[PDB]
Amino acid sequence: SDLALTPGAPGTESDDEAYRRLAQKAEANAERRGQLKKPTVADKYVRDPSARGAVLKRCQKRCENPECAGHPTELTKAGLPILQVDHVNDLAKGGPDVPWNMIALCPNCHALKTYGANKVRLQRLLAATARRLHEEKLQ
Amino acid sequence: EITRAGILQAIAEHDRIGPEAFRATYGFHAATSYFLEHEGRLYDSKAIAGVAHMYVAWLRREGFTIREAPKTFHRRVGDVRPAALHRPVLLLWAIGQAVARAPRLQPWSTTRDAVAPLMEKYGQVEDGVDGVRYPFWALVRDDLWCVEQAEELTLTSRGRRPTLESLNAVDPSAGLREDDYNLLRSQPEAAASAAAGLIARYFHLLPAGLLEDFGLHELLAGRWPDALRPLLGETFKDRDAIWRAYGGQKMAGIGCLADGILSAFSDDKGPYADGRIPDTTWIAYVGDGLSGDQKLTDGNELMAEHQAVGRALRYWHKPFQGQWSFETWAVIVQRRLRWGLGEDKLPRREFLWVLAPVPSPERETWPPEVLEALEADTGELHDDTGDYRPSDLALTPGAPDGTESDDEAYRRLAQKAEANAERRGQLKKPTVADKYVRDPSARGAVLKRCQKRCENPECAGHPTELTKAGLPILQVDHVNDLAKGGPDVPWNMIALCPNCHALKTYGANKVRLQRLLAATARRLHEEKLQ
Amino acid sequence: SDLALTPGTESDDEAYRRLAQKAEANAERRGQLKKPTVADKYVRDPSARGAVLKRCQKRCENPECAGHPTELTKAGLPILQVDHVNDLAKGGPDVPWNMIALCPNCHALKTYGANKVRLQRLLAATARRLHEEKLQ
Amino acid sequence: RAGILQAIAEHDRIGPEAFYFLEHEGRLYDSKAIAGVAHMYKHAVAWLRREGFTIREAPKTFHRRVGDVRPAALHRPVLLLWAIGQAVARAPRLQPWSTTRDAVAPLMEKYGQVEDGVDGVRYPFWALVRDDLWLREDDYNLLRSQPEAAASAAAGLIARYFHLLPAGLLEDFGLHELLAGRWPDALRPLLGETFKDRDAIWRAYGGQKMAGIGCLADGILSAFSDDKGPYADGRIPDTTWIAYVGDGLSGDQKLTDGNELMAEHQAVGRALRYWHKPFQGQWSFETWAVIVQRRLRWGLGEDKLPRREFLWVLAPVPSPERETWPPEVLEALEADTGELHDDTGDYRPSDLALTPGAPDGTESDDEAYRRLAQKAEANAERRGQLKKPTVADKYVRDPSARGAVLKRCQKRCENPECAGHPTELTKAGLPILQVDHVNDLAKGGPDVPWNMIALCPNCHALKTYGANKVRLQRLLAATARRLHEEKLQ
Ligand SMILES: [Zn+2]
Ligand SMILES: [Zn+2]
Ligand SMILES: [Zn+2]
Ligand SMILES: [Zn+2]
Repeated sequence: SDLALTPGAPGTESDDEAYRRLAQKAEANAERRGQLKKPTVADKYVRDPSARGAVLKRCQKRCENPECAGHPTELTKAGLPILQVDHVNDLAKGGPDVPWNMIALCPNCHALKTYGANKVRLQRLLAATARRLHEEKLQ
Repeated sequence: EITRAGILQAIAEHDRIGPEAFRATYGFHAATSYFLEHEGRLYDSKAIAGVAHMYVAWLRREGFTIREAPKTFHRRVGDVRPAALHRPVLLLWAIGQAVARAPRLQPWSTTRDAVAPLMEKYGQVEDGVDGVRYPFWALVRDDLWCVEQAEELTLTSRGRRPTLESLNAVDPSAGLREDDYNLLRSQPEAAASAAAGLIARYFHLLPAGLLEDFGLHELLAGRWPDALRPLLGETFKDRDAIWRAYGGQKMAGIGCLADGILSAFSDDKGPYADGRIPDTTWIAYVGDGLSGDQKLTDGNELMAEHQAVGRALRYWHKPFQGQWSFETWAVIVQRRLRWGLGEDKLPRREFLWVLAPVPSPERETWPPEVLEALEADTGELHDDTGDYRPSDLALTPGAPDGTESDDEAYRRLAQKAEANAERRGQLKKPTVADKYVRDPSARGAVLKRCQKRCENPECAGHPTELTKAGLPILQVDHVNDLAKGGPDVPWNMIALCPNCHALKTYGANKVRLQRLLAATARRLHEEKLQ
Repeated sequence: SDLALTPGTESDDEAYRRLAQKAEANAERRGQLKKPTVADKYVRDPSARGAVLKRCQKRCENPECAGHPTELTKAGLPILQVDHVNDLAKGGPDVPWNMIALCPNCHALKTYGANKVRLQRLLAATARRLHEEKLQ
Repeated sequence: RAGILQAIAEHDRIGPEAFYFLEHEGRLYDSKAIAGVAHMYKHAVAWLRREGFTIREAPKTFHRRVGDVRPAALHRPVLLLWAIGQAVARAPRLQPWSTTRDAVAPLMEKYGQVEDGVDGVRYPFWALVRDDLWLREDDYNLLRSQPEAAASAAAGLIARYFHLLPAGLLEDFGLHELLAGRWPDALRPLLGETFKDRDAIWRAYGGQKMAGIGCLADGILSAFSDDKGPYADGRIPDTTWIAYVGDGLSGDQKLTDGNELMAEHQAVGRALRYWHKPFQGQWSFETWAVIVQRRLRWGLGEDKLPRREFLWVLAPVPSPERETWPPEVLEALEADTGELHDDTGDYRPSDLALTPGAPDGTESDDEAYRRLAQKAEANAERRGQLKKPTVADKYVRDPSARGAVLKRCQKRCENPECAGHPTELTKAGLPILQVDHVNDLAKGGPDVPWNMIALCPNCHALKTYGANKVRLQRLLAATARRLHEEKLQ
């Protein structure tokens, strides 16, 4: 269900806010990786499906950047939204592979994030809105 | 080979003749990376094994500790930390002895009744005679002490002291390590340094009689901490460079160097932002925990411990695009709690350690403003996180479009600023911290009022481009300096572009402008109240 | 003056050329130092600074300047600072065509503005240009 | 630290066993070791030279020395190659003049293109001694013991001088059984070897840190490309070929140093090593490549000022061996002509994006433009009548047309259905847009402004892999022609 390539209604097993399930597994795995003494580059950089999945169930085909100039709702030829899930705090720089550290962006906002002139401020904004959006789904 | 206990004979001959003559002509003389430790002395492991035949696995099979070259005496004396004045007292006596050319190894009997009075008076233990017994043995596994005829002693039931009975019966000659004794006898700097390290830490409020009762008056009377390194002003490129020279770890800078003395490291992130609380020479140092609400653990814990007893610490600083340097000793004068951002870029509760610089660790050298501020401290946390919210920080971008607060709920901030200001206005004896540390709530208020714009109505013009860190190119500044009595409140403050700020500070018409800004500040303030 | 130290019957203000020439001579001579001391590298040549002051007469040389005051300082100098576009620290030369006069605002823009990089390129260009305008 | 005189004295008294070289009174001493003993009496060398001592270099590795054999010239390498063939076949180390002469003289005539081969052998028979190659003891034993070193050295000589490898080279020389499948197999580094620093590369294979273009210890040319920011590698779009900017730092580049060597390689059609460091990544020797075209273009130097620069168009190849090169490469040479294709004309430093301007000089309106579009058309028409067009002719993008689109769009999406895009610039100060052809060059579309369109990342994604890419292409084709024609009246 949780993978973007499986089109679905969904349920009735799961509401879309049983995202909670995914986020929980992401945490559990993240904690277990965090205590690795010698972490291989695989341990560090291979991306947890469960956390990605969670972001996808959260964002529902939309940019999560609250300052988004706008983005199209047209899908790709393969039937996926024109978005990408990306960490606000890069894994490379120690950030955790969990949904509250990730954010769904359109190509524009992603470019803003990665090499925009105001990359820094935006990272703070996205960090904030990622935690917020995450915590909204727990209550 | 097949040789054990013939080895002890071999060691005894190595002692009798000396290391130089032992390669004469037994041979060897090759460098050895690994040694054999016996009674505080090092011996070349292959050579000893060879001579034992004619009387590594093998030597270790026969019950000898085989060791890598020990860490520096400076480091090891520095590792003597509480888990506790017993160990440093003995050590301090031993140094005093070495300095006075006493013999290296001395019987327990004499050591006992020579140190026991010192142990009573300075180590605040009841039974000094019993007080000496613990470090006399425990200091061996700190690689600082040795006890000949160790085998003959009977150890206590639980743990490892020897019995008082066993020590008195066998009067074993114990002392410092070989190379350490020789170091101390040859280089008096090292003795001065090690003693100065043990004294603050442990005896920073140096009582009279120390240094007399210990052997150390002639050596340190003038000023004890003079022998400490690094010197004020020593400069280093990397944090690693510092680490190579004085130890510790490169982990975020609240930590102890090899000498065991606390060191706090402040790295300037961008330009126009140092740790120094403006108008003052005193430091506002953010605490230790890097991502969430900080706790009294690790460095913060140590900072708190230092605050309670009023012990100084080393304050390192790297200006923006510059090098590190040990720029001043400093003492914890106040500790507060503030909102800031972690490395995860999320708002968080963080400690604000208010440091006052001092010339040395010696309390006699600290100016009266510092002594007064310590006197007034109370050592208790001042929680400013009630007065403002992370939304009010410039570093938390927002719409806000939180239903709850209008941007003109600035009024909330201005109110807290006034409350705090009034409460500071009725302080009878105000410390320089009380006077100059800036209230977040009032700054926060000016930010919400100005909305990324100059408040100077005569502004020639200013850019709407932000900084690299995403803040407007502005500064909040008091119209009436806090130094000259002005209050730390929004109606006394004004947001200015670099140009207007330059006009205010060193323009030809600075004075007239002051008046205009005072007027427009009060006006702008009162506009938001109705 | 040269410098703004005292309030020109001899020199045209565009005998700035004199200053620029000395600056170049000095610069060349410092360029051929084998072992240069930190003093050689960072002490700033009065001549080049003077040239910049003569070149822009109490004004910001940043063509994108949002605006700046014409009030002088208590000491009677303009609220500007002469600054190298290419920092001496990163090899840049101590000469007028590598320098630019900026108001506090534009200087903040150049030093830690969000678009510092692009601006460096604009300033490098307008410095050379302004310099070459005074030679013909 | 002059007390090192005491350390030297003890080295003499006890011997090399007990005690980059340091020369003192005609005797050589291990530099690092003498410094260390002096301490008890890695910045060591400087310390010893700061004291009054002359420091000498270690003897150059056989690999290095055979690599130093360069033209100011096939005599030296012919002899050397014979010598290696002899050593591999277990011939005696020293041989008489008489046999070497009439054994090598035929080789010298056939491969060294000299008339009198007998006389041809005389020059390198003596000149090779002052190249520290004439074989030596240790070299002969190295070759006899380790056949890799023989294969490497021969491959190095074969790479530089005889890259075209004529039939009967490996025998006639002693080398057929040794070089076997492929001669350059013994060359190092291997494709894909990774290094952190540039210094790390230097430690392993020599040359110098300075310059993009330089020779390693083996004497084979190497070009180094360092990606400055993300979303920018050297590769020319829609292909695997490289656009490598030339050598000169700061002003108008010239055929000197690296550019000179590149030109020498272009003329003869010799391959070279292409190193590459992706953004936030490591260096690696990623491909051999051959100069296929060279051009002149406007760019910025380190002084941030516009400048004339060389554009070396590189084609990757599996190895230096010409038999291994795919036909697209082999067609691109010979079509090359080896001559510089120049920039100006259609192409002012702005024009293109990296120089900000008001424009402060009102000489040119932004709606000229028209000058750019015209040049684009001219160039396009000239490319359109190329009978055999190389992949370079087809895919290298005309600056003039790109420039035109930039002047037209003014930092905005030209897709009239744009959902929206930010006006924030990049760190480097350019708009977050890309100029792209509506009708891909790959599918025959022309490299002109009316076939191009400026798009934000979102609209570009829509155009490229959107579900309705096809309809959008029609829309964009229409609006590009429209926007183009609006600027002509
Ligand atoms: Zn977006
Ligand atoms: Zn202003
Ligand atoms: Zn300006
Ligand atoms: Zn668009």
